[PDB]
Amino acid sequence: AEAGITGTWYNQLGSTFIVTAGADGALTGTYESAVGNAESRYVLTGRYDSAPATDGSGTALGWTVAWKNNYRNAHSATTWSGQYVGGAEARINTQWLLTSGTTEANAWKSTLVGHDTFTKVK
Amino acid sequence: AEAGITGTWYNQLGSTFIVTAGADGALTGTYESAVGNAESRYVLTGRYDSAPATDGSGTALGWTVAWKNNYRNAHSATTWSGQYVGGAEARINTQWLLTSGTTEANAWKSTLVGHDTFTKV
Amino acid sequence: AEAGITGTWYNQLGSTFIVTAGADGALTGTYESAVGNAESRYVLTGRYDSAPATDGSGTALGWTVAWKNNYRNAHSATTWSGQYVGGAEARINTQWLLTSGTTEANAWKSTLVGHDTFTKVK
Amino acid sequence: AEAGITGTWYNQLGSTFIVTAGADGALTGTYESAVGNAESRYVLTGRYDSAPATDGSGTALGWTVAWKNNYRNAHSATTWSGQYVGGAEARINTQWLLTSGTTEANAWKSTLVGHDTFTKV
Ligand SMILES: N=C1N[C@H]2[C@H](CS[C@H]2CCCCC(=O)O)N1
Ligand SMILES: N=C1N[C@H]2[C@H](CS[C@H]2CCCCC(=O)O)N1
Ligand SMILES: N=C1N[C@H]2[C@H](CS[C@H]2CCCCC(=O)O)N1
Ligand SMILES: N=C1N[C@H]2[C@H](CS[C@H]2CCCCC(=O)O)N1
Repeated sequence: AEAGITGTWYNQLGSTFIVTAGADGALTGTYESAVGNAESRYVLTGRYDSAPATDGSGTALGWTVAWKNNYRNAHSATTWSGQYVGGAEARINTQWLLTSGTTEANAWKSTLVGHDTFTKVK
Repeated sequence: AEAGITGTWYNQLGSTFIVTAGADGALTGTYESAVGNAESRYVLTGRYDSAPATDGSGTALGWTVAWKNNYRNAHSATTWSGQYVGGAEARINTQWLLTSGTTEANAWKSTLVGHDTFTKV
Repeated sequence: AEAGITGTWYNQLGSTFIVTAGADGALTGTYESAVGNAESRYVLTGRYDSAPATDGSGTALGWTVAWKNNYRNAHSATTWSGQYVGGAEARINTQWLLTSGTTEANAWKSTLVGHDTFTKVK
Repeated sequence: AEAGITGTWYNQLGSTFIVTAGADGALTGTYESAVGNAESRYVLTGRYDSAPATDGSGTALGWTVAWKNNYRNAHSATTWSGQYVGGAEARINTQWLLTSGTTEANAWKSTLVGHDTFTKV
């Protein structure tokens, strides 16, 4: 539901996610991280299922943030993959991959994996 | 480095990725998978580092595809995270996460993980 | 601390983990899952850091379960990777990979990824 | 199928894996990594499906290495999960998770993920 996803959300680390869900399945917005080599807001883009199943199944979605803005550049990018569950306590449960640019010899250790849960603010 | 990402890429499964990289960090294009509950092309959007390091490091990037188009709807989405390495034989090395919409009872088995390598051949 | 890890633990899905930590860094025990194509107990084996850092860092560890016992065989195996944090509320936080045996053509979809948090029972 | 797992295997990085597969599902041996905060050999233990399916499916397995031995202690552990495929050129295809001990404040960046392919060459 675009109106379900659209809004301001926060995760367990204190980071902010502001997103707008479009009728064509597009997601656009900004992300502010509470941790890492990051400062201020960064641009995010993604996609979601705009015609989900009418049962109690979640809405699949995903988005990306490249950690470069006009103030800092960490030479890394993160992608979040998960689903939106709406209702009184709507949540977006995700798993993420954070890849840093490295030399070919240090590539084996270029990707971190984790999970974040977002709660929507009214 | 830079521009080199724009083009048509293919992975080991035979899927096709057509992308345009914008000067300020955006990635836009279409994806066609050779496997799965998919048929024809789907829209993709992502981001990449438009000012990478000057030592011999790769260019970090990522993108997403929601598997719904005029033909089918698989009620799932995949995100690829990796880095671009240019040179005589450029490649994009990635790891991906594919999440399907499920009921809460099946949420523990909603996400698949894999890796894909793309080249221009 | 072998005495810290050794014990009975439960995760958020209602599954049971019984383990013994050895002086040489070995982990042995049984696992009972609340979900999936599984029934009864399964054998588990793993390793942990038996000489961790003396600061507030966790103790790294990991273990594996192949889902075959004398009653059922699901032709799959799971590995849990994480760390032990002790104190009053001791927890083992993990991320896991579940791989199923498949034909080469369906290999791209052979592995699931998730996370489990275990609480120790007294 | 079966016995074929016992032996010496090498991955793309040049690391060496020496394992013994027991009739009832156990895996035991040593590992030597070519990269990282490691030197010499380390002990490994795991499990595999000792009765796989009869169609053309692979054999599921997994194993763990805590990176402490008489020489160094990196305060980390890695687990590999994958499947064994036998034939003229057998391989073990895996995805791994490497967790380092951290303070709670750094727990968000404690785990690395990757993939390794092992062959007997
Ligand atoms: N809100 C979150 N912040 C961290 C995790 C996933 S992305 C990460 C921040 C990384 C900042 C950039 C970097 O350090 O390379 N969730
Ligand atoms: N080119 C690729 N195809 C599969 C992997 C990751 S995404 C996946 C296709 C999934 C199609 C939709 C579905 O089956 O749910 N790479
Ligand atoms: N306690 C847990 N059970 C599920 C997750 C990870 S392992 C999994 C059970 C899988 C059972 C075997 C199968 O269905 O293939 N945690
Ligand atoms: N053969 C491999 N070596 C690296 C990857 C996964 S485990 C890793 C070596 C880590 C060594 C200890 C460390 O650096 O913490 N595969």
